[PDB]
Formats: sequence, C-alpha cells, structure tokens
Amino acid sequence: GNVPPKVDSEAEVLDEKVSKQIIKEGHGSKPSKYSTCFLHYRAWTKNSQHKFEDTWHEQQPIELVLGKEKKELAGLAIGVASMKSGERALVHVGWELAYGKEGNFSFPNVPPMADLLYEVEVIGFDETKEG
Repeated sequence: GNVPPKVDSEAEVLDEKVSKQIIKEGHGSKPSKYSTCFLHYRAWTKNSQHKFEDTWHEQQPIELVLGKEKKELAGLAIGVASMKSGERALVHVGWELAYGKEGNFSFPNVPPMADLLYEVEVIGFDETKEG
C-alpha cells in the first residue's frame, strides 16, 4: 500500500551495512552472481519514513542485474542476492550502500547519509545456484 509493514522478528545480517527480515518465504535456490532479477519494491528513508519509490504503484517492476546494479541500489542488491524467488522481505540498508554522503537532489529527493528501508519481492531470477 504505502505503509512499511511491521515485522518484529530480529534481522539476519547480510553485510556490515545490510540486514534483512523475511515476510514471506519463497522457493528454489538463491540466485547466482551476475544473475538477472525481476522484482517489485518500495523504498522509505528511515528517518522521516517517506516513501520515495513504489514499483507496485507504478505497475513497473525492475530488472536488476547482480554485479552491474547502479550504485544507489548496492545495498538492495546485497539483500536481493540472499532472496529466493517469490520471497518478500524488508531490507535495511546503511546510507553507505545507498545514496551516500550527499544523498540525492530530486526524483528522488534523499537526504545526506539517509539510511533506507526496502520492502522487496523477487519475481524471479534467470540463473540460480545448482549444486
């Protein structure tokens, strides 16, 4: 909708500046490096709780190629890399892995050193880890 889902369970650490809470378990294996991922997501700045991104509202999921993602999605990518297909989770990303020191001027307007929250659901990836 627009409200960042409340989820009490304690997070799993994926990186120094990245952690995750699973909302809905998915299936299949985690994606491999360089995998193409299709996903929906909402993004909120942690300190004002402003929603500056919502792919569900704009009916436009994105294509994220792990290893070639834009810098502002570095943290998100790290979270995605830990998800299964169809999984839905909250991803806490330190600003270092987001819009960094300066933030962003507009579209979107993200304050400097602004930690972010992501509610991401992976539609699926094209290459998965096969033992």
